[PDB]
Order: sequence, then structure tokens, then C-alpha cells
Amino acid sequence: EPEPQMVLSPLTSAAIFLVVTIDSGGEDTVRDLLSDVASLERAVGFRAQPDGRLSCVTGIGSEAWDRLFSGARPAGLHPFRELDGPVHRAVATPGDLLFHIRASRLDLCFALATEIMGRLRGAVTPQDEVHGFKYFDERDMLGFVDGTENPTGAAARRAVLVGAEDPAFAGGSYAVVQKYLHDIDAWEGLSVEAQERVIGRRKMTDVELSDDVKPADSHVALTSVTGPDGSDLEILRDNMPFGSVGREEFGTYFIGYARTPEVTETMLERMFLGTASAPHDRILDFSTAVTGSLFFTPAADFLEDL
Amino acid sequence: EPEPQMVLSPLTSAAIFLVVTIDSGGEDTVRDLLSDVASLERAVGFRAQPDGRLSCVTGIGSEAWDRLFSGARPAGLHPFRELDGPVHRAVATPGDLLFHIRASRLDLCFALATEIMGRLRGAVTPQDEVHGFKYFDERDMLGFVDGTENPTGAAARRAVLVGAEDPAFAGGSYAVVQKYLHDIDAWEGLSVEAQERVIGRRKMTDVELSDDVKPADSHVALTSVTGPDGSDLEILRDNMPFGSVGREEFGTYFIGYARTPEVTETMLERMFLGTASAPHDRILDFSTAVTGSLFFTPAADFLEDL
Amino acid sequence: EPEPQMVLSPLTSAAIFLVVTIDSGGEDTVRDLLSDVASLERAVGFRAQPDGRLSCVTGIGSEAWDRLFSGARPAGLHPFRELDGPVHRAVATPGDLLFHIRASRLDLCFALATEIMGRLRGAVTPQDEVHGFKYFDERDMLGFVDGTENPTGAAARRAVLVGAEDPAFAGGSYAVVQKYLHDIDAWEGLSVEAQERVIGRRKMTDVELSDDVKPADSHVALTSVTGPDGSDLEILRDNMPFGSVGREEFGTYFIGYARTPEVTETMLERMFLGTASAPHDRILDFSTAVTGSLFFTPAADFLEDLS
Amino acid sequence: PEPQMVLSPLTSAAIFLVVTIDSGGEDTVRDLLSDVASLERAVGFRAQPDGRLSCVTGIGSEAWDRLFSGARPAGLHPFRELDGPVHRAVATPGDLLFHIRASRLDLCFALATEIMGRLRGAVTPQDEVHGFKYFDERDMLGFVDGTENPTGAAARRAVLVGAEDPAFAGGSYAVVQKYLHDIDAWEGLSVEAQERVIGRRKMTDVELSDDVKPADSHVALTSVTGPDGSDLEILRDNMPFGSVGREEFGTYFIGYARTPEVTETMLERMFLGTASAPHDRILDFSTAVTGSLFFTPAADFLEDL
Amino acid sequence: EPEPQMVLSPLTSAAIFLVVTIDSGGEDTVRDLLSDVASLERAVGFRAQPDGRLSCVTGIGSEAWDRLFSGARPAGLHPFRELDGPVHRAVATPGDLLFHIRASRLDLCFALATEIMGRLRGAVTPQDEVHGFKYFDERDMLGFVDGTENPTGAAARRAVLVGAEDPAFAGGSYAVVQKYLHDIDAWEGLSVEAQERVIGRRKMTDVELSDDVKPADSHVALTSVTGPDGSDLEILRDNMPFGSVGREEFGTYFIGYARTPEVTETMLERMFLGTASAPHDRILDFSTAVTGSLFFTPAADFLEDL
Amino acid sequence: EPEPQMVLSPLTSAAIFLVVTIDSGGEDTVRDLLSDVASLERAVGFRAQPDGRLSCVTGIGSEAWDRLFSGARPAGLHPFRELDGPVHRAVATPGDLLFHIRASRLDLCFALATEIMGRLRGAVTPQDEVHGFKYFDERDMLGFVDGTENPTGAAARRAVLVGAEDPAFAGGSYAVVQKYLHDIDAWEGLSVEAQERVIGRRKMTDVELSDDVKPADSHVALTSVTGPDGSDLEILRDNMPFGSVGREEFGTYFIGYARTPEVTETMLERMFLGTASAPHDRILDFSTAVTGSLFFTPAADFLEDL
Ligand code: HEM
Ligand code: HEM
Ligand code: HEM
Ligand code: HEM
Repeated sequence: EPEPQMVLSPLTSAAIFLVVTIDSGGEDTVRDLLSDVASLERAVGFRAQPDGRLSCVTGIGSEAWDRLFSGARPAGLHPFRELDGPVHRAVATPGDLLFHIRASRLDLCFALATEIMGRLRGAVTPQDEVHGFKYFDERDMLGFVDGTENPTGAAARRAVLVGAEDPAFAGGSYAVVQKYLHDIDAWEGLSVEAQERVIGRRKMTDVELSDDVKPADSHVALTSVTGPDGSDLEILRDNMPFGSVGREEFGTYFIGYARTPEVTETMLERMFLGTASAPHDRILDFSTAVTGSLFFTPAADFLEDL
Repeated sequence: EPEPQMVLSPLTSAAIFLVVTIDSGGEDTVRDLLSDVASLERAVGFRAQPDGRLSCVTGIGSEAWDRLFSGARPAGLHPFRELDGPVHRAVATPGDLLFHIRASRLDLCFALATEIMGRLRGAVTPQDEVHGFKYFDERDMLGFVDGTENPTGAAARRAVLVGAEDPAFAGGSYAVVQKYLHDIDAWEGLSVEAQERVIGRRKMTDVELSDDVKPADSHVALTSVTGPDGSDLEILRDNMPFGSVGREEFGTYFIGYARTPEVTETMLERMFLGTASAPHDRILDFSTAVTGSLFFTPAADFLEDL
Repeated sequence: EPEPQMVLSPLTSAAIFLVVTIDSGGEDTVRDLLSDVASLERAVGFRAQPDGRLSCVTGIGSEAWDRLFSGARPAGLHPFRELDGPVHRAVATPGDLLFHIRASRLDLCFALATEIMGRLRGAVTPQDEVHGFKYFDERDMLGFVDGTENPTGAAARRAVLVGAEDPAFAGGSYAVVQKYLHDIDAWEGLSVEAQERVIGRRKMTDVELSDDVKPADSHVALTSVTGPDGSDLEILRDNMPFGSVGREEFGTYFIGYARTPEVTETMLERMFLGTASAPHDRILDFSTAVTGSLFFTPAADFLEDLS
Repeated sequence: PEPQMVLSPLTSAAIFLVVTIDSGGEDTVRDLLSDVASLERAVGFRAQPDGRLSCVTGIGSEAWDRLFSGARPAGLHPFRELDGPVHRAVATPGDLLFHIRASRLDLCFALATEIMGRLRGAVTPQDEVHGFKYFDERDMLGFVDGTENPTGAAARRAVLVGAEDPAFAGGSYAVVQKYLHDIDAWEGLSVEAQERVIGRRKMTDVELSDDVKPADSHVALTSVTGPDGSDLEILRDNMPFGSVGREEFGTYFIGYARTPEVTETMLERMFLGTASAPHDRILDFSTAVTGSLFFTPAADFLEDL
Repeated sequence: EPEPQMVLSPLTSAAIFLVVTIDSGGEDTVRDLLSDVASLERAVGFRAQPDGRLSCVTGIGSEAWDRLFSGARPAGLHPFRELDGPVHRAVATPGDLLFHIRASRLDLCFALATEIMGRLRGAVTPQDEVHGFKYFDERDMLGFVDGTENPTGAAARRAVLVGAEDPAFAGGSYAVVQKYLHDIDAWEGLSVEAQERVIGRRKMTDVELSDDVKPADSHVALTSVTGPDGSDLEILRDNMPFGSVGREEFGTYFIGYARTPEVTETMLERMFLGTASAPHDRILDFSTAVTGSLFFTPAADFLEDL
Repeated sequence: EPEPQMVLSPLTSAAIFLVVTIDSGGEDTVRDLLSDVASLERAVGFRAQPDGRLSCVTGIGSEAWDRLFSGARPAGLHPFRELDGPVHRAVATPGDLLFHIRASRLDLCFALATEIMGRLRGAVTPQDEVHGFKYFDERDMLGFVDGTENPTGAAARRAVLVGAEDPAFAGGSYAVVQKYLHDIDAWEGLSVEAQERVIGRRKMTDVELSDDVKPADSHVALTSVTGPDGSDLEILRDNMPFGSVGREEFGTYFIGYARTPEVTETMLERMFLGTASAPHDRILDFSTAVTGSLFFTPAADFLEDL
């Protein structure tokens, strides 16, 4: 079988998100790193066995793919599609490589990132760097438990991993990243009950609102998508809080994995463009996307055979 | 193909056992809960990732099944069979629903139980509620390590999960519960060596007694059962100590999972009714069963498709 | 230099509260136990070094004291004073001995309680037994962080330990216990904002409400007491949640330590009888006291020097 | 007098927050200062036994005059800029210091949010650093950092203001400097060369013998004996920080002492050098980008506002 | 279908290595133990659930196999082959039974070893006993991170477990043990850079040296073996530091598992005898092997069916 | 005030006991180390803040003291007094320096011991080296909880630390070490009840036997000593289990601290020589002392001012 990257691994207490573009004539240096990335992961990771839980997921953008590789392309790989809604906008920003680094400790993440960037120095330009941290009982900056309804086990495997529909890239996945900044002043102006109506779940207990009470423009309502078969379309989210108190930055770093970008994009469209019953996702009234990129995260063996 | 409940999950340091009967005209409320139980489990459980280890196993009694569902019944589902032995008696007590809730912390168990009972309020009558706690190095109230010979891996899967013998209910299991109260005064009257002869294992080291020394009326001897094919008949036990010091209650809450109740019942019969070589299980001379109920724990997907 | 009991020790994740009365002619058996209690604590506790954090605080009631001991009495030792307010009542219930047992694990608590009761069997009658457990991020059954404003360090020592004002009992303390049951249905009927106005603190963040917004009948307002010298009167609280889901019991087991019972009683009076600005503590509209007892917890050396 | 948590040990997470007080912001600041310990408990109690949340509040020299009337701490003055032949220790603006520590970053961030929420519109942020533990108590140079910190009574005598200034007993002086390291240059050296810069073995953290230890090594220059012949000591709570993209690999230096003279003597030896050493060799790989001095008063001082 | 021993389990912080020879007429006692070994493992192990991580891997030597069993032999089972190189020698020493005991605590290891030896007393002669301990961030006595490049997941399973090539012993594995003593005085005489050239990896960061800088006589170079198929030949190593400061013993206890001993032996030959480009492994200039034994570790069910 | 060594620190899960004699003309090297010992402790210890709990207590023997220092001697410092009882003998063995190294991890202990011995190499001869480990719930090799009645707080300070009775050495303490080997075969021949009568406490629960049942020749009875004022004379014990399964070594490494050796010696005399009511300590019927040494552990500042 093909061996996937750690795209199915659970949420950790620390994360580093690193997005870079490949400079002119940097292809060679990048290809060398890509073949050594798993090697670097073990080099750092083994030091903190067995509680370290260091992993790195490497993603490659659409434009970057053509510059790096000859032959077949992943069927669903394309640039992030900008969504200009009536009120809210999902922007597309540059990104060739994604490094999604997770561990139970930030030091492990930072050490690995140092090794990666040390090898890439002079071949890449950094676009974005976010240091994520767990906030209390798995909460986001809005004060709600975040990640509850992530699929697990076989359900996760079927939702995330590329299969027979694109057999040359089986074991791969698609990652969509968006950096969100929150308007905390406005958010804290709402009552808890009002906030619950925005999300679609109880704040403290994380219990889902009943279908009779759950608004149609609530986050949970709009991101609940059924396919033609009537089965649920699911994504795996590894969102992390981040921020800077001085600059009044309180953020959610969104990352979602899916076997096809169509699933994530459908959810994006419902959020930004709305449905017949909802103008847009109410969460966006308190959340601004400042980045937006799409990457293909190939199977581990693909990177190694370079 | 069918996804079982957490019937194969290991012992935890905290547990809540909840047994209720369904009131007249409470069927509708119960069916609604049953479809939401896994949802409630995640809602509470996700807060304490990743060390929480919160799980809930839901069981349905024989009489309750007929009230709740139409169509096929699990082949082995029947009311708990009372055993009136010459000396000791295994009583049958009322119970329609079983909630076997486990976590590494009691708060998680209590929180989930609160949500379940909050939804069931006015539709059910509580019969029994036990808060179990780990006692030293996996000991019971008799001071012996308890659970040692539980099957693991494939052996556990084959012993616990319903398979091809009842294909419509594959992935299900049968749970037998008995609340035992111990006569500690009498037990502590025995020497350690005498106690070892009752159980069939060394007290401190938990090493099994050799076959030449192990009495025929010892607990280990009587609960060791070989089937017609010569293979060992096994059950998975999740026993928890409980008690109240003031009321002089020192208890073992027995729960055993098996793919067919015949296995558990055979062991029960040997214990209470005895064999040709043993009058009864010597453990019963220091243990009184005060409850007795049998439940079928269906596959997770069965509950969800309601 | 007198050695106090673990009355200054922090909150743990598990606790057992045990209240018993001494039967007729049980005095001798009780005195023997009291001299061995610290010994039993070590016997169980040492097994779980160093994360066990097993402790037992032993308290003796007013009536019980006279039955047990011959000489001087602690100056502030008296039976719990029942408070019959216009609406709410703080009941006084029987209790001769208090065992406040804490550890990081319930097994340690249960093991010690077993040894104590095994020695006391036939000499005492159990009045109350509560198994307390930590609830999330130090929350009570009302869903609020509970214990925030407990004094620490020197402030705790000055607030809790008997000193020169009663030198024969220096290193002792006074414990007031009340078992509260909560009306969760009524409580969950309120909005979070309304609940915050009852307590006097933000629910999720545990941040105290500003003085301009904090109601006069809020829990925090009424339990804030300044003495004649203008300094704050403080108590050390070791409250634990408890309950049974089936019987719809959601409880707070209140225990407060102070160097004099006057401090705790003042707070009690303000809660139940009210002030000029407040009828009563709004928390009592959702909380019923079902027990009430006062104990003196002597210095460790006092217990050891028996017989 | 009850001191702040200036004697508390190093934690795995820290937030350093330096702000200046805007014109007419004094009132808002004084209100916060009286509530800071209250806010610390509000957040800290949530994580009660593992959390180890603490906040040390420091006040600058210029800020002190704007905030308070009456006596000043004897040693309180603005950070003294040191213009050495080669290296420079810059002085940058800073009125308030918030040194926030915990075993988890969330606790630090939560407390910082509450503090800044109260100070919004009254202060301007100058610096914000999120510190993290790096392996076995290492700094960005790859050396164990904090080994020779005083403990127990020795720490108490070195850090806490006593009878020499009785009105401010239980207080302390904090010097902060944000350092950025030239990792490329540093990693160009052999381990042995690096050891000669620091004055200790890299892996084992064992101090070099006096026969081998260079006179311009970090350990040599920061070893100071007073007129009484006893060692002059400071308590350091240095934390690594950085951003991989911007090539920032930093040490956030913070040192507590009962008098700033001790820290300043060490600073002078580092930047200006001695007769035997031009300067501290560590500075050849380290650039100070901030420099501020604060007085951290006793806890009761803040509360009685 | 066959259940293997814990040969795939990760490194722990404590270990006991026990090598014994079977005395004349001790076969019967040994066979009885072998059938009870898993039983003894559970008896001790269950006490420290779930963080104990107690395991025991039992190995049987070539000569011992013939004395114990009739019928088929594992295809690759033979005595350890002594290697007399020009300079360095890999000695073969006596060993009939191997007990590889691991846990997160030494007490668990010692307790199990006590029970095993208690049963074997008078039937076996101890040859070697080593108490291993974790040294900082997974380091060996040479001060390098040790075990980094161990295979994981499916790769580990394919490298370690006997399969269809010997179907009667599927689920088994081959263990090679060597006790090494290090010349620390000589080693510490080298600069860090010189030490890095001996190993083939950076000392502190554990990052592998680039192929342009990595010497041909470095440890990593010589133990990197590609098969006829062009794929990498891998072994699973569970090396533990040990020693005594007074007697100047600073040791590495080498143990390597592989599906065939040919893999381990190839690496051994390259180390001791060298290649065309390298005289011998430079690590041996600072390391002396004092024991050398080869064992077959059968599937668990093989031991149980005795 | 004088700063003591970590003689009051609690028991840890790992320990190394190191006893050496000073070779001829080794005094200078030893004095240099003694001044650096605290420095070496911090160098290793700080790496594992804050759970490492690394400490080293350095002790100096009577004969060694005269060779190392001029001026005053500790009042109670003398060679270990051999006790030749009717049945059992407490031997005196050579020892000039004691290093009592403790931590929560063995690696820390081993690392520090390496540094100490590295500095002392060629100036000292090792006499004894023991690696101690925690055994279950603070048990010794006899299976009893060991250390229960150790004094704590002020009581410990008054029992252990030299005070005004010898003001020049205030903050110092006296350490007596004895390596005991146990006859486990004989011990396990006794019933639990018989073992309880030997010790004077219940085996499993660690509860002290009542005075009516406690034998006069029990360990607890003989080591209970009251001074002239009727208060108890106490010592602080840091006993650690050790052993080797192959060589049938199951040991207790006894170390006791006291402000004067008279206390420890009184207990020793009662144990070996007996009283009017007891021939000897029954524990000695199952325990053989193979070493015996007495050391003075000076205040920390004494070592530093060298
Ligand atoms: C009265 C309450 C009970 C207590 C305190 C108790 C305790 C124990 C103990 C100490 C052991 C040996 C260690 C172990 O393997 O777990 C054991 C084994 C066992 N018990 Fe029980 N038990 C009780 C009731 C039952 C009941 C009612 C059943 C059957 C329905 C049962 C089935 C077993 C089985 C199958 C074993 C494993 C025997 C073997 O294969 O070696 N137990 N029990
Ligand atoms: C450029 C950033 C700095 C780094 C990376 C750094 C690193 C270190 C290291 C690795 C040590 C040895 C281990 C230890 O005992 O902590 C040390 C010691 C020390 N450092 Fe620094 N340091 C820095 C700046 C400073 C500054 C600005 C001062 C104050 C003027 C200072 C004062 C000290 C002192 C007093 C010692 C202990 C010396 C002794 O008594 O042995 N350091 N530093
Ligand atoms: C003298 C004692 C030995 C020491 C101290 C030692 C140490 C090391 C170290 C530090 C590494 C690099 C990190 C790692 O991947 O584990 C390594 C790699 C390795 N060692 Fe050893 N080793 C020893 C003996 C052996 C022996 C006898 C074998 C085989 C029979 C062996 C096989 C390997 C293999 C296969 C690797 C991985 C190489 C790669 O694929 O990069 N080692 N060893
Ligand atoms: C032969 C090895 C020894 C073993 C296995 C051993 C074991 C024990 C045990 C199980 C206890 C009771 C629990 C406790 O309080 O710690 C105990 C108590 C004690 N032992 Fe030992 N012991 C040994 C040698 C010694 C020696 C040589 C001394 C004195 C020099 C000593 C002094 C004591 C003292 C003072 C107590 C406490 C007595 C009391 O007040 O209850 N032990 N020992």
C-alpha cells in the first residue's frame, strides 16, 4: 500500500504553520529538501520519544507543482479560488510550500522548522509563519471548543485520503489554509446565548443545539453538507489559536484536509456566498480571512522517491 | 464493516454505571437519546483530549428491546436468568437501559451522565447508580489484582464481538451486570494463604497457583471453562471497586462482555450451582449479589440509524 | 513551636468528608484513635509517595470536647449557631468528630477512612459521608471557578491559625461545614449574565465584576467583609463538588477554616439574614443547606499527646 | 512585606510585555496595578496545581515620578546606555514591565489579554515576546542557561531589597534586554570554540577549569567578586524566542537583583571590557535591541493603591 | 493469523536483558516455563496498567532448539557466526535462552525476571544480566541519539516479522545480541567534529551528515545496506545504555530484530571485515564486543501451545 | 546560618551509592573535588529542571578526615564499630568518601557519578557501588513498605542536623551505611502472618501492629528507642532496594542520618546484641550485612570553603 503523511494524526498542544514561495532557480534546493523532510522529522523527533509526537506534513501548491515535477498532476490540484461574497471575501494569497508542524512541545516544532528553513535559505521567500498553542480545554479565541465533530477511524480515512479516483496519488490529501483574525471587542459585546446562536453549540458544555433551535445561518448549519448520496461530506480540521496581545491580534489558523478540494470549497461557498436560507455564515461577522492557499500533501513515499 | 461500541476498550481509573427502567410512554424520548448518545460522548469527551479516555457503552434489555424496536431480535437476548443454588442465589433485578461510562477522571463521567439523564428526565426511573474508582494496583475490595486474565487483541475481538452466527447484529455484544457486596469482616478473618485458596492466585504478586495446589472450588478454577472444541471460553471484565465507609459497604461492580450470554451463564452456573467436584465458588461465601441484569450492546451504527 | 494539622494545604482532586457522633461510653475508643490518627495517615500515605498528597484533618465539636477532655477549652468553641432568616435557614445538625481527608486519588482517601472507621466501629454513629471530586477547571456544580480568592502564604497563616489570643491552643483552627444541594433546573433557567450577577464574577474567565456592575446581593459582595481596622476578614475554603445523577443530587460540600468562628459566622449572617442593602445572598435561592456543624481542629501535637 | 514572585523558578512558557504610559493614562494604570494580583488569581486558579501562573509587575524610573508622590526606590534610574568600542547596549523606552510565567502558554496569554484589555487606550506597546523552553533548559546558542542562579537564602539575599532601603523592602530591580543571535556565524564555530566563548562544556554543562577558561569568556566576565570578597549574584529568567521566517533567534534576558549596581557592573564588564578582555565574546554573536530597567515593588505596595 | 511477541514495541526507559544456558536434564523445566511466560508477564504487568508497558520477548538459540523441540526448525536459525577481522573481532558466547524484558519502570522488569528465574532455578546457568536505562534524550554512552532510523509501521512489520518464506514460523523474528564496552577515555579525546565523522550524524541535533561529507568508514555508511532489489535492508534496534562508574564500564547493549539473520549478519560483516572502501567501522575503534548470540523469537501462540 | 546538604530531602525512585577509599597522595585531588561537588551537582541537575530532583550528599570517614583536614574534628566522628553478637555480626568495611546520589531518573545519578569519578580517577579506589530503584509502593525486597515512620518537618531537622552541641559543625549530619543481602528463599517459607511478626507491621496495608500483639524481637520493637526525656530517638532512612536476579542477590542498601551516631549505634546494638527481652532482631535471620561504614556529612558551605 502507499504510506500517507501524518494527515490523520490528532490535534496537538503546539504547532508551527510555515508557508513559503519558491524563488527563481530554487527548484533544485527544494527537491533535495523534500526528499530529506521525513529524515529531518525523525532526527529531531526521536529525541523526545515517546511523548514528543512530532510530525510534519508537507504540502505543494498548484503552480509550484508544475515547476517541480514532470508527468501527471493530482486531479484536484488548482490555485485557491477567491470568493467575493456580497459582504465577506475569502482572499487568495501566494504559497508554494506548506509545512504543517505539530508536537506536544513548541521546542520540537521550532527545532524542525529551523532545520527545514536552514536547508531552504536562499531558495524560498517566507510568506507566513504562525505559532499555534492550545487554549484551555481545546478552545478557540471565540471561547468555544473547536474540533469536536472531526471524523475518526475509518470515517476519517475515507474523508481525507485520496483513493482509487486518482490512483497515481493514492494516500495523498488536499489542505486548505486560511489565517483568520477575530474582532474580539464585537464578539464580547454579544451575550453567551447570542454567541451560541452564531456557532450552533452550547458554549461551556460544547453540546450541540437541537435542530429546532439551531439557526440556519449558524456556523454548524452551514458547514453541515450532505452529498447526492445523502451521506455527510466531512473534512479533518487542525485549527490552532494564535495571537499577539500588543497588536490586538486574536486569531484562528484554519487548516482542513479532504480527499478532494471540492468538499472544502463547497463549505467555503456556503460560508461566504450563503444559501437560500442564509445570507452568509454569522461567524464571518467576527472573523476576517487574511490568507488563503490550497496545497496537495502527497504520500510519504512520493517525497522519498525524489 | 459494522463499527462496534467501545466494548473492547481497557479498564480506566473512574467509571459510572447507570441502570434505568423506561417508564410508560417513554419510548420516544429514549429512542431520540439513543441516536444522540455518541454525539453527547464526543461533546464532553473532546474537552479532555487526549488523556480523557471518555467512553460510553449503551446496553438494552430484553423486555425493553420489544418496546423500542420492531423486526429481528439478537439471538441471545433474554432476561437475566435467576440462579437459585443450594446455598447462594443470583438474583434478577429490573433494568431496561445500561450506561457504562468510563474515563481517566470522574468529572468526565459525571458530566456525560448529567447530559444523558437530563435528556431522559421524566421518561426513565433510575434503578442503580455506582461510581467506581481504581483501588491501588488494580485491586478489588478483597485485596486481589482483578482483571489479569482478560483477553487482548484478536482473542478479545473473537470472545466479545457478535459475528456470522447472528449477522444482522454483528459488532454487538452482551453485557451481564451484578452488584456484589462483600463481607469484609469474614474475609479478613481468613489468613492470606486461605484467601489465596479461595481466589486461586497469590495475593501480593498476582501469580497464579500451580495446578497441584489450586483448589477445585477456587474462583479461578470454576471460571475456567473449555468448550466442546477444547478451546477456552473467555469474557472481558471491567469490574470496578465501589463503596461507602459509613454504611460498611465494600463492593465489586461486576460487568462482563461476551459474544453470547451462554459463556457468562455457564460461568455463573458453575459459580452458584457448582460442579461434581465443587459445591459452589468459595468467593460467594464472602460476596452477595444484590443486582443482576443482562443487556445487548448493539453496534454504534445501529444506534445512530434511529 | 506547635505543629498544626494540614489545614493550610491546598485543594486536591479527591476528598472524603466524614462526620460522626460519639455513642454513649465510646469516649475511650475515640481517644485511642485520636492518638493514632497521624500514625494511620502515614501508614496509608507513604505507599503513594510523592504524588499521593494524602492528608487528614481531624475536628472535634463543642459538646464532644467536654465529653473527651478535662481541662481548658478553645475560646471560640461552641455549637453551630442556627440562622432562621426570613426566607432561608442555616440548619444545625449533629456532629462530634470531623474527618477531612484529601488526596490526589480517591483510593487513598477511602483506604484511610476504612482504617479510621474500623477502629471506631461500635463507638460512633455516622451522620454524613461525602465523596468529593474535582470538576473541570476547579469548578463547582453551578459552573463557576470556586476557591479563587483563598488567601495564600503568610496571609493564609494569619487568617487560619490560632495564635497568641488563645496560646494553649495555638496552631489550631476552626472548621465550619455545610452540605449544600443545588436546584440545577432553576439555575440553568437563568442566562449566563444573570448567573454572573448572582455570583459576582464572570462565568468562563473567572474575572471579578467591576464595583459599578456588581450587585449588592451578589455572593462575592456579601462574603466580602472588612473588620474594624479596615483590613479584609478572610477564610480558607476547601469546597468540593459531589452528587448523584440518578437522585438529581448536585451538591457543594462547604468547608471553611478560620482562626476564629466569628469570621465565618459574620459571613453566614450576611448571607442568610442579609444587610441593609441586601435581603439575602442570591446564591441561596439555588442552594439549600442540609447540614451545619462547627469543629475545632487542634494542633497535631495535641492529638499525639493523648493518654 | 510580601514580595512578588521574583524568586520563583524558570517555567516552560513566558510572556514579556513592555509598554509606555500615554499622556493622561496614569489613572487607568494605577487602577490596574491595584488589580493585577487579583487578575493573576482569576486566571491562575483555573489551572490550580500544574499551572504555576505568576506575574511580576515592574515600573520604570520616569514612570514612577508620573504615578506616585513621596519616596523613590534608592536605585531607581533609567537604563544606562553603554557605548563600547565595538558593541553597544542600547536604552529603549519602557514604563511598565509584565513578566508573566506559567507551565502553559495559554495561561500567560489569558492573563496578558486581561491586563491589556484594562490598559487599552492608556498605554502603547513597545515589546512583546513569547518565550518557550528549549530542550534541556537550553538557549538558542545550544547551551544550558541558568545553571549558576542562586537558590534558597542566597537568592533571597541577592534579589530582595532589605534594610538598606526599608520603605521598599521586598522589592527588586529588573533589567531587560532583548538579544538577537547571529546563528549562521555561531554554527560556523566548532563546539570547542563555542565552549571557549561561553566558558562551559556544551553537552554536559560542566564548567571549564580555571587553567583553560579564557578571560574574555562569558562566565569569566560575569563572575564578579565584591569588596567583601563574596560573589555578586543575580537571578536570571532568560527565555528563548524566535521566528524562523524572519531569521530571528533570540534570548530574552531578564535579571533580578537587590540593587541595579550588580547587574550594571556585569553589563560594563561585558560591553566595555576589563584590562584582560576587550569585551564579552558572546556579544560577537548577540545584538541587544532593547534595554530597560524597572523596579518591581512588594506585592502589598501594589495592592494598597 | 499468528500472534507475534512484542518485537515491534517501542523503546522504553528501563530494560533487563537476561541470557542463560540450559543445564543437562533441564529441558522439561524450561518447556514448562516457556508455556507460562506470557502468563507471568500479565501477572506482573497488569498491576501497573496502563503506563507500565511491561513486555517480555523470549528467544531460543540454535543448539537449544534441537534439545527442546522435535520437528521443523526456523530456516535461518543457526549459532552466532564469529567474525575474525584483521583488527576487530566479533566473539560468539554461549546462550540458550534470551529474555528481553522492557517497562517504563525497572521494578516491573525486576519483578518479572524474579518470577522467571525462580521457575528456572536449578535448570539454567546465567550467562549475562544487564540492567539498561534511558540516557537523556535517547542517547547512548557515546553521547549520540541512538535508534533514530528504526523502521516504523508497515515498514517495521515487513523488516522484522517472518512471513510466507517460512510459513510454519510466521510471526517469529531473529534477535542478535552483543554487549559492547566503550573506551570513553579515547572517545573523549576526539573533538565533537571527529566524533561526528565516526558516527555519520551531528552530535547535538542528530541531523544526518550530507553524502558529500559523510565518510565511507562511518557507522551510518557501513550499516546502510541496499539489497539486490535496490530497496533498503532494515533492522529494528532496542539498544540500551548500561554501566558501572566504579569499574569504568560504559556500555551499549545491542539487540537487533530482523525477519532473517542474513540482514544483521551483512551489517556485522561490513562493520568487522570492512568493504573495498573501508577497512572497518570506526565505531569499533572505541567499542569492544564481549558477548555475541543469535536467538529465534517465536510467535506467542507457539510458546503457549507447549 | 549554616546551609546543610540535602540530608533532609525525601526518598526518590533512583539512587546511586558510591563508597571509595583515598589512595596514598590522593588528598589534593580529593580536596579539589570536594570544593566543586555542589558545582557539578548543579551542572548536571539543572538540565532536568524541575522534576529531576538531583541531589548529592558527600560524606567523609573518620580516618579520611585526619588525612584531609587540620583543626577541629566533629565530636561524634569515629570508625564504624563492629558488633560481634552471639549469632549475627555487623562488619566494618573500608570507606573514606560517601557519595549518596539521588534523582527521579537513574541517568541523572549516573551522569553526576561519572563526573565525580572522572575527577577522582587515579586518586581513589572504589569499594562499593549500588544502583538503587523504587520497588512498587515504596516496598523493600521483603515486600514491606519501607520508610513509613521517617520524621518530617521540624522533627526531622531536630533529629538529623548537628546544632549547638557542636557549633563548629552545625548543619552537618552523620551517615551510617550497611549493604544487606536477603535470604528470600527462607523468607518466602514463612506465612505472611509470621513475616508480620518479624517486622511488626501488616504487610499489605502497612498498619502497625497493636502493642499487645507486637513481639519484643520484632524489627519495629527493637528500633523503637526512647531517650532520657521519654521522647523518641529518631533517624532518617533513605533505604533503597537493589539486586541481580542471576546471582540471586536481593538487597537492601541501608543508609541512616542522625545528628549523633550514638542514636544509630544504640539501634544497631539492640538489633545485633539484643536486649533482656529479645535475643536479636528477627529481621537479621533473613538479612546479612556485608558492608558497614560511618561518615560525617558536613554543611554545604564547609565543602565550598576549601
Ligand atoms: C464477586 C465478585 C468477583 C470478584 C471480587 C472477582 C475477582 C476475581 C479475581 C481476583 C480474579 C483473578 C484475577 C483475574 O484474572 O482477574 C478473577 C478472575 C476471573 N473472574 Fe472473577 N470475580 C468476581 C465475580 C466474577 C463473576 C460473577 C464472573 C463470571 C460471570 C467472573 C469471572 C472471572 C473469570 C472468567 C476470571 C478469569 C479466570 C481465569 O481464566 O484465570 N468473576 N476474578
Ligand atoms: C546574550 C545573551 C546571553 C546568553 C545567551 C547567555 C548565556 C549564558 C550561559 C549559557 C551561561 C552559563 C550557564 C549559566 O550559569 O546560566 C551564562 C551565565 C551567566 N550569565 Fe549569561 N547570557 C547572556 C547574557 C547575559 C547578560 C546580559 C548578563 C548580565 C549582565 C548575564 C549574566 C550571566 C551570569 C551572571 C552568569 C553566571 C556566571 C557564573 O557565575 O558562573 N548573561 N549565560
Ligand atoms: C558499538 C555499539 C553501537 C553504537 C554505540 C551504535 C550507535 C549508533 C548510532 C548513534 C546510530 C545513528 C542513529 C540511529 O539511527 O540509531 C546508529 C545507527 C545504526 N546502527 Fe548502530 N551502534 C552500535 C552497534 C551497531 C551494530 C552492531 C549494528 C548492526 C549489527 C548497528 C546497526 C545500526 C543501523 C542499521 C543503524 C542505522 C543506519 C542508518 O540507516 O542510517 N549498530 N548506531
Ligand atoms: C536489614 C535491612 C532492613 C530492612 C529490610 C528494614 C525494613 C524496615 C521496615 C519494613 C520498617 C517498618 C516501616 C518503616 O517505618 O519504615 C522499618 C522500620 C525501621 N527501621 Fe528498619 N530495616 C532494615 C534495617 C534497619 C537498620 C540497620 C536500622 C537501624 C540502624 C533500621 C532502623 C529502623 C527504624 C528506626 C525504623 C522505625 C521504627 C519505628 O519507630 O517504627 N532498620 N525497617
